[PDB]
Amino acid sequence: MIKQRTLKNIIRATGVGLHSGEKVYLTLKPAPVDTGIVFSRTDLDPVVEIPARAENVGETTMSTTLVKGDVKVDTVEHLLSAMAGLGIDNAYVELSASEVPIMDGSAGPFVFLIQSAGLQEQEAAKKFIRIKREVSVEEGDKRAVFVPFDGFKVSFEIDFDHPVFRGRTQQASVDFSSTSFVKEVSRARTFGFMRDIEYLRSQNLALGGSVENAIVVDENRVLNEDGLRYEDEFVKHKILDAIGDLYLLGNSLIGEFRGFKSGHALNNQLLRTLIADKDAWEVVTFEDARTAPISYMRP
Ligand SMILES: C[C@@](CCc1ccc(-c2ccc(OCCCN3CCOCC3)cc2)cc1)(C(=O)NO)S(C)(=O)=O
Ligand SMILES: [Zn+2]
Repeated sequence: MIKQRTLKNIIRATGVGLHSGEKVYLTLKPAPVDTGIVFSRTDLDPVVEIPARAENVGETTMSTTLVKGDVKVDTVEHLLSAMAGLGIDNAYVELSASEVPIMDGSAGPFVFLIQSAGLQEQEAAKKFIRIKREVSVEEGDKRAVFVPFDGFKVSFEIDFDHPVFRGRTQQASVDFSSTSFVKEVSRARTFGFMRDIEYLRSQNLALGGSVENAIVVDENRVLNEDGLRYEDEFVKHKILDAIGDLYLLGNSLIGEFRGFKSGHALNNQLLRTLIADKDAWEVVTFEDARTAPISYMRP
């Protein structure tokens, strides 16, 4: 059987919010079967809890934001990508401020902190959302699509009209049966344009942004002294973002995602369309891991 997973021990981390620039304390706690991932604002009295589900996404400007009334949890995509990649179904995510810490700009530090603590398999079958029919959303020149596939595969195409992006890999495809999320996706960092820093800052975005937590792109080069971790790091980060955003379904997917210049807004619109079209999906479990089309690393 493919079992549900939680954390073996409590995990603590500190950082700054990419967009707010605020210092934040993060705690990851084990949770019972069928809890899902629940964010908690512990700096508030009373404490506000927000399940990490598509219905709770309130803003998609330059990150995915969870909203409950006037309470927000910003930039959940990188932590959710780490949790999806490691197969964590149930956990409590406590935060001392309105934004998840950016860390090094990738899912790498989250994956390491989680794997250092270890995972705990739970006595319940892990539920998956299996894609039965193609579901596609478009808006202008952007496209996000779910296609049936017996496993989990992500394809992505970006197209930035900038010298640092031309001649560089702008398309990547990753099948999770033959490719490790940890090795090939988790370390891909977020990126931004230095030209836009003053504009973004006037919109309350990228206030904590620097070479320490992002690939900062200048007019003709990457500013980061040590360069890139991957030649295709930019498109690999978009795959990391898609994995995190898709995890807002509340379960792992059995299918294929294809992104064409898409981002947080369109990824959430694709989940809303899928959720609504009940003939395009179903909940499945694998009562025998020996015959399942997917496998997870040892806990
Ligand atoms: C939305 C998205 C990007 C988020 C994002 C947005 C902006 C920046 C960003 C932009 C400029 C910058 O210059 C800092 C200026 C520093 N200067 C340099 C010159 O010296 C003084 C300091 C630092 C950081 C970084 C990341 C994401 O990852 N969401 O998850 S994406 C990849 O999907 O588009
Ligand atoms: Zn990102």
